[PDB]
Amino acid sequence: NDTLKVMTHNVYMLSTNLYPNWGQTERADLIGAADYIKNQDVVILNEVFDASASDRLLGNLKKEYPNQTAVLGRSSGSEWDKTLGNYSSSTPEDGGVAIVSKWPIAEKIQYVFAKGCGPDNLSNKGFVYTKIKKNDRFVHVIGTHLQAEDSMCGKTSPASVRTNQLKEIQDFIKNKNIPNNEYVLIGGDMNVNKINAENNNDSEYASMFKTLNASVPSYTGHTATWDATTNSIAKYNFPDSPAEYLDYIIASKDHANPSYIENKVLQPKSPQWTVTSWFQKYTYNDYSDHYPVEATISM
Ligand SMILES: [Mg+2]
Repeated sequence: NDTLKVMTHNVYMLSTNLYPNWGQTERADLIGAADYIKNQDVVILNEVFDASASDRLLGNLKKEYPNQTAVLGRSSGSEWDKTLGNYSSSTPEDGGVAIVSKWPIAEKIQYVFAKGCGPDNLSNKGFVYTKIKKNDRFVHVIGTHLQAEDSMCGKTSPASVRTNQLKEIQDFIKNKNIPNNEYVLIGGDMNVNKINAENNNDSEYASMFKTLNASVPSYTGHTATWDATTNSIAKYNFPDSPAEYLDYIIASKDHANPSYIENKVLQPKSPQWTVTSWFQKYTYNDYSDHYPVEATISM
């Protein structure tokens, strides 16, 4: 059909040794059985940090998406064709990024970013590069999750670390020498806020595209990807935060140009699940604190 369906979802699967009461094991089952995550070609996952919950989620997704990477930064073995950048076996947490596909994966590279900030500096953040074979066409998908806005960053502003990380992605793409007739897609939680910024040419939002040499997609669906006013987990953690637009799937302008590319923010609600936290009982109807972004690429 000349249509690629790529989805990205930050799934809030924090390690159960630090954040034990967040329904990780249960949400792995709910997500695996959910409707919204069906019918895609490729799904990018962020925040699959918890060992068990993530194996279980990746295991539930095996039926529709049997071609899978390992989780970024969890190992450096032969599950990866190559491991690049500042990878370290001693930093406590992995990078939380995995890519799953219905189509065979010809090549799997992990890259760990050089610079980090605050708690992210204990992480192994980066990107996962995949080259995917979809009917005699090769498409390239980079899945990432950039430095978060953190108070504990210090004199290092988080925006400046993100600019660095984006340059790392772009240099990897430039020196990968990918034919300009193939599609190069970059997806994930970029931690760069579209809201109130889509009309300033010097915003961090406008710079992201310039730094990646990437085109601006068309936007449909909900107006925020992280939204304390509609989402039960984000309301619990940050009841008075304004809504943020942080998650993206975008195409490199130096390679194949789509006839169109759409980013649609979905708002699916899960079955009720409940947790006990600080002696009180809480019930949620969300899969995660982020909403998923479904991208449609017309090739
Ligand atoms: Mg988060």
